[PDB]
Amino acid sequence: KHRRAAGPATVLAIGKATPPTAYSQSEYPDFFFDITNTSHKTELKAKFARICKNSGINTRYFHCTEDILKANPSMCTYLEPSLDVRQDIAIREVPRLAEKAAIEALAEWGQPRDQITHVVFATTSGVNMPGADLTLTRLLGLNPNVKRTMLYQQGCFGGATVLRVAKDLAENNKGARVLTVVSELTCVTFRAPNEEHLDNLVGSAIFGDGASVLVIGSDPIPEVEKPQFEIHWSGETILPESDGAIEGRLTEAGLIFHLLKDVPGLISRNTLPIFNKAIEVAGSPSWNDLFWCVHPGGRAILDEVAKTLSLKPEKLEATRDILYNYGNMSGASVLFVLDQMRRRSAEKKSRTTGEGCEWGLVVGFGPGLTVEVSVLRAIATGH
Amino acid sequence: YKHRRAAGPATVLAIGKATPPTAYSQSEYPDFFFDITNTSHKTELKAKFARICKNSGINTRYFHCTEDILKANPSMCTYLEPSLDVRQDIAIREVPRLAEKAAIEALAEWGQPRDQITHVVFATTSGVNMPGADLTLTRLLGLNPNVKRTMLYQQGCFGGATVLRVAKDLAENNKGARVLTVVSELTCVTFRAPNEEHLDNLVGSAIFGDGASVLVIGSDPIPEVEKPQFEIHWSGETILPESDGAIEGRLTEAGLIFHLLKDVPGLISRNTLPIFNKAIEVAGSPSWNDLFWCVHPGGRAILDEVAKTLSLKPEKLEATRDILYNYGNMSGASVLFVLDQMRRRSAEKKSRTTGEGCEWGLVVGFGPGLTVEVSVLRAIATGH
Repeated sequence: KHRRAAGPATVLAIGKATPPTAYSQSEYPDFFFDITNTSHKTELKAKFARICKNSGINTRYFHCTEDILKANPSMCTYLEPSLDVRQDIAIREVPRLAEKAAIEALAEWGQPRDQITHVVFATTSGVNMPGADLTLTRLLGLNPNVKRTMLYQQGCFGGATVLRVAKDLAENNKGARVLTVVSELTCVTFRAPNEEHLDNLVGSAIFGDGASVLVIGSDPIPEVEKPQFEIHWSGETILPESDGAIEGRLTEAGLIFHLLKDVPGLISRNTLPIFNKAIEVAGSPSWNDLFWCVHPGGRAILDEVAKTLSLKPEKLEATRDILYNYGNMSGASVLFVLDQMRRRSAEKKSRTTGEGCEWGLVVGFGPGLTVEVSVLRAIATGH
Repeated sequence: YKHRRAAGPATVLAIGKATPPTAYSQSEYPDFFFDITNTSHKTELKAKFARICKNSGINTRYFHCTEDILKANPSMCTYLEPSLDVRQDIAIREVPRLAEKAAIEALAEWGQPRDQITHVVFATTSGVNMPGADLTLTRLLGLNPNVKRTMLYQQGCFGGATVLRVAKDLAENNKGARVLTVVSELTCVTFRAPNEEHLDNLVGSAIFGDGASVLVIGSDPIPEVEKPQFEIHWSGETILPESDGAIEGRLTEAGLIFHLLKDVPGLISRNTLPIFNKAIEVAGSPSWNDLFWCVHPGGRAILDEVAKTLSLKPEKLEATRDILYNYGNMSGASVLFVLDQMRRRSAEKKSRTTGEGCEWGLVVGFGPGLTVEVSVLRAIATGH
């Protein structure tokens, strides 16, 4: 009577959404220091400007516009009490941004909403009871019986996480269709620049708002449903020597990231084992024969990953595309990358959804120094 | 395909529990509580709290935040003063530590090497941190750094039922997988001075206590070496009709506050029959009194309403009330304590199954969104 699915969990649709208001990175330091009332801190502003100009970012999207920010002035200070107003905005907007991306994902998938059986929802911005997962269930009018997995305060590796979570949901339940969600806003982290914490200058320069939604299921219906990628393996690891490397603390002033180690370095030195464990399911191809969906944590980390593995510059283009066009959207970013990977393959008429490569890796990293990896099989395009 | 599934139903192989050391007798609590919060002059308020305590079905609760902790963090002893940061500091450190104690007991009952744990599921409602309590627990126990972790923050009173659902698919879809299934709760995020303006906090203050429980769940248990306690055959949940905003839990600069806006005891056992009837289909739809029952001990009244609605024998909800009596409402952990108490009562009485003689049973959690969570369990023959 309990029946399992037959095949691997398959990505059947990918939808995305951002807040409407776009911010050009070149104009951002001006905007930022003006609205936070810190433009008199000349040498701080020259540091942010150089971080911005080297971020590999062209455009970011923010729900919290100048009107929203001036209506909540505590968010425009450095560390004055502000949690309550950041919470009010995030609890309301995080599931609504998800709804928009979901609408698109549900449309591409093309099946009735009542065949969605599970919901997985990850976010790093705000926490509430009931969760964003339940609210999203109401907004979309999903079946009241959906089995929900709500992942609060998940972190930048959250996009890889929901793939791992959805994998087992899809594979262990015949006919299960999983609405797989990551929705991130910067309203819990946004704050005035300050000398006492120069690592916030990076976060302020790279983080933007975004959400992505997938439909994942095993045993896709031929002709009716359209496979994009198959998840063949998910795993994670806690990196060696990485205790306290990134701390994320939710305080009365909102969410603050405290760093105490070499993270760009730590990541490039220690991902070789889990990477090697992962690709084994793929018959261990070489690094340049894999397609790559890496969390665009920063242009520098990407640069380090490429040098460590001697990647051809073409390998991380889909990843850099997202970084360029959207910035670092925390957990959602790598799911945007996955969308971009299939789109690039459509534009170029590649032989697979992995721009011609047969296998690829989805890679997230974040607190604890957690590295999350899924191994994906690309789907033949017919071109 | 090449990925290897397990063959049989997810099975509970061990159940451990832990509480803070300091016990608080319910009969003495209003004196303690109104003194420590400096509200002992609010005579009729204290009289109202006292009557709730004496009727709560609760004898003892455990708290990590003792007098010393509370007087060293005085903001927590007010009503709505800024206090989140110090509640966070306490919860972030103690929640994974309390879980470790319950884990040590579950791991010893299970008796297998720690490196054979493949997954960790961790739920809590008290405090949030990056990295999560799941990672910290992993380090403390010295688990494999490659454990597949599912961290469920801000989960709510149905969190105990949730982790069963979450571990079920992990265990069943992965051959040899062993799931360390954890719920850990402290009340330090909710504790605050009683006040007239919010009388519903007077209830939480009378019933919420501290606790953690930890299970080992796996499919395909090894004969003789591992000892099955219960099989999970079906997990599901539903959002109750017209139950929008019945219980809101808000995390603020003053910590965690709940806001009720409906009759939840009534709403709950009035709307539970559809998921209940669908649930028991897997068990061959036995009658309610032929099922064993592990219900989240939300309050003595909700338990009473469940018994009247379904016309249960007084004996049915005894394991549940045992937990409410000895431990209070420990939010998500409570129903896992109950699950443990059920196999214990069955051992003590020499029952034929780990369900006090019943073949099938229900684990029931309920909470915010007005979510009802249900797993259907098969008990195991004891050999008695």
